[PDB]
Amino acid sequence: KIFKPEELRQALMPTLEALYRQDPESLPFRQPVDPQLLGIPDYFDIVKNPMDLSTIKRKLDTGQYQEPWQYVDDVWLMFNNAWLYNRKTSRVYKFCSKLAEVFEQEIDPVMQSLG
Ligand SMILES: COc1ccc(CCc2nc3cc(-c4c(C)noc4C)ccc3n2CCN2CCOCC2)cc1
Repeated sequence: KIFKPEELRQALMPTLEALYRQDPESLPFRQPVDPQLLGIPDYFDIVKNPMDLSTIKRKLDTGQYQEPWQYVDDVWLMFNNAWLYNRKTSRVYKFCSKLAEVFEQEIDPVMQSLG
């Protein structure tokens, strides 16, 4: 099936909006991890493919996703990066886990309607 950028954006943006609605949970995910301001030079060594809410939002806005599982994969890459890098006791780790809860709840009827 041919997935038009405008179609994917209309159907998938509400699932990302749900993630953005999460306070305090989305706050560290709204913008790309800055290893310079954070003082974590080992970040890009561990995280080969950084992902965040603004990058996923930009990819939807710019027609970078050709098919819906690519969007789902980037949302999971964002979750997997935070769980990989951060300690189990951190805010970011517990916050990531809450975003995973929300995403799972939102994405299912959406993926069921697209194919
Ligand atoms: C609300 O939750 C927090 C969590 C941590 C901190 C300490 C600073 C901080 N520690 C961060 C770690 C990460 C991050 C992700 C996500 N994955 O690996 C690392 C590493 C990302 C951003 C981070 N930041 C800035 C967060 N601010 C929030 C206000 O809006 C602008 C962004 C402050 C607030």
